[PDB]
Amino acid sequence: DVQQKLAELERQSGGRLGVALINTADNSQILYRADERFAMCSTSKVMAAAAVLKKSESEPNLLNQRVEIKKSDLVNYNPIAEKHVNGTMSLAELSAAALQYSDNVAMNKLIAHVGGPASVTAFARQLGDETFRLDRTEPTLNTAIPGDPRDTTSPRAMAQTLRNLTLGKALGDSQRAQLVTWMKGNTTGAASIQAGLPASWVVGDKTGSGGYGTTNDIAVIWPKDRAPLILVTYFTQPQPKAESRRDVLASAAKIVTD
Ligand SMILES: O=CN1C[C@H](NOS(=O)(=O)O)CC[C@H]1C(=O)NNC(=O)C1CNC1
Repeated sequence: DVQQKLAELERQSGGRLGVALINTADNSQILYRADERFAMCSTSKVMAAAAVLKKSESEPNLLNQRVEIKKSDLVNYNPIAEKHVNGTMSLAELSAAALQYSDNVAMNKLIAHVGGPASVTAFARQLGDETFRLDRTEPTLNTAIPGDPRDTTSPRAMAQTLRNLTLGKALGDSQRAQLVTWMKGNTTGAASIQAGLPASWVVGDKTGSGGYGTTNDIAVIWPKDRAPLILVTYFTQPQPKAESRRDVLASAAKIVTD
């Protein structure tokens, strides 16, 4: 029944929908095109920030290390970094900016610190994720051309990895809580997965959008007096200049939580 609802939502939208939900109360999953590749876009910022968190486990004060911001660093979307031109920002400030305001400059500094996009992929292979891959920097990683395997993952792999990072033992206890704290304090996700959930629920999410009307959101949801949920909703359209469809993500969220 839930599978037929998710199918009808896709058919009526004319796009391609990717859903993976993990319920920790019974360890069950709800999957739709869960092994198909979808372009992550901005969502990829969770894996870049976590890579820096894992690095900081063995290097002392890393989130304190400062990084120079120049005007030539700036690209299409940098709401926080553009306030720091010819100043510095710590790796904590950049992590918080990438995750909570979706600053592409912050993400690029996080990518460059660990060694580049292939070095973020290497961090994903360390955790047991063999589908994730990062190839380019922001914003070119958002091109989301159908067929292109660059900067993609599957809904199943991301859901699994998100659980390991935010609830499981993939990072240290302090590092885990920090990511949770960052994702919970996001400002960008009110119209996406959150919109199809009850208002009172605590949510930590990372949104994303790009070419071909690609509309994305990955989330860990903590309902009061319940066990938490992990949800990945990835959507993409056939037309190159298609507008976003966040409402499809909210609708998919509702179908799978009630
Ligand atoms: O996916 C993440 N981002 C960063 C930014 N924030 O996305 S958000 O949707 O999570 O708020 C805006 C959309 C998207 C982005 O950078 N814009 N899209 C592009 O690919 C631009 C580069 N020329 C088109």
